[PDB]
Amino acid sequence: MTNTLTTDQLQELLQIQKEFDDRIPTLNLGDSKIAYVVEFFEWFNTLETFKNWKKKPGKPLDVQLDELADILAFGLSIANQQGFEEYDRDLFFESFDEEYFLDFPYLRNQDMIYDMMSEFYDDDLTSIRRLVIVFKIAEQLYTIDQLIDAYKKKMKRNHE
Amino acid sequence: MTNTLTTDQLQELLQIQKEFDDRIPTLNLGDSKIAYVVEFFEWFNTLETFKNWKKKPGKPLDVQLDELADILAFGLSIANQQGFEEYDRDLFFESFDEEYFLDFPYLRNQDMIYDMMSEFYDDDLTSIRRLVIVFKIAEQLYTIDQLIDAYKKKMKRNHERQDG
Ligand SMILES: O=c1ccn([C@H]2C[C@H](O)[C@@H](COP(=O)(O)NP(=O)(O)OP(=O)(O)O)O2)c(=O)[nH]1
Ligand SMILES: O=c1ccn([C@H]2C[C@H](O)[C@@H](COP(=O)(O)NP(=O)(O)OP(=O)(O)O)O2)c(=O)[nH]1
Ligand SMILES: [Mg+2]
Ligand SMILES: [Mg+2]
Ligand SMILES: [Mg+2]
Ligand SMILES: [Mg+2]
Repeated sequence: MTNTLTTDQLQELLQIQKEFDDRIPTLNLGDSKIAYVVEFFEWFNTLETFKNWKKKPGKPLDVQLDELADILAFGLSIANQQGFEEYDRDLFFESFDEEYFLDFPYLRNQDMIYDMMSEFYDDDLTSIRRLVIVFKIAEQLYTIDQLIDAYKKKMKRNHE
Repeated sequence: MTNTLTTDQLQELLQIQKEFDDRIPTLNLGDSKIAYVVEFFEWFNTLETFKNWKKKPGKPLDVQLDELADILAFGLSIANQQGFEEYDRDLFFESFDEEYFLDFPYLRNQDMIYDMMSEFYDDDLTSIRRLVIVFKIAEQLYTIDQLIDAYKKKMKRNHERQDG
């Protein structure tokens, strides 16, 4: 069952993020939104689907998951900063369950980056959507469990 | 060594890039365009204008210039792959000379990244424009000379990659 997300897991992740962000008095929503986008590209660079010049493209899994965990962190951070109640959690699991286009072949296509950019400059981009994106990448390319594991490791390192 | 770019310097850069890209039989325009965008973000990440949580934000200058050089390389690559004649060179220097918005305060504002993204998703984005962007960053935040220096170093290293 290593590739499903429960409401308890999501709430624990939000709490872990909140306790870290509590240490950062400059915490700023505009910056965290920019940070999400930059981390997304850092992650996309580890995937290397556009790097036709590599003999063996793709950085190591742990490196890919570490970068994916940085996206989650800002996604969780934006969620907490905006306020993320039960109704928001409900809508997240409904959006996740109803997402049919963010699958493996789509996410492996280097051109997906343009679609993502379009969503990233849209000022209506929601905190729910940002989380759906990162969790669907985890579900389809990795597992949710591996993302959560990598996130917990990274957050411990971030605390030091 | 003047923070200016001449037509001879630009033509040398294009020739350096062509000779490297000649070694890459999978050379692909869509991939190079994607690569330009990715390297732009790798470079923006070294600037750290959005990273309010850092005691001392901004990676070292050599790191920042190295990443800036990777953008130049794909910009030069896209130029050569599309064809870059005299008329293209003429129009580049006119665009560069006529660019008044891409200055230091604008480029230091984290929010510029959204403007850049909009330009990057536009399929009408030109090879000239991509070069204007990277050379204005060099001019305003660094010097053109430092970019060229960093690009030449990086291309030597890149030749050694394909060597082994
Ligand atoms: O407000 C914040 C800021 C940072 N962080 C954490 C999340 C993420 O794991 C990490 C990202 O911070 P940096 O971008 O500064 N370090 P990174 O490991 O990404 O290296 P680089 O900056 O070289 O890409 O810090 C937060 O959780 N909240
Ligand atoms: O067609 C090409 C391919 C690569 N290059 C050069 C430009 C740039 O300096 C470098 C980019 O390739 P990589 O992304 O593999 N090197 P980097 O260490 O920057 O990548 P990463 O940080 O993702 O490991 O190789 C070209 O000039 N033309
Ligand atoms: Mg980072
Ligand atoms: Mg990162
Ligand atoms: Mg790179
Ligand atoms: Mg690079």
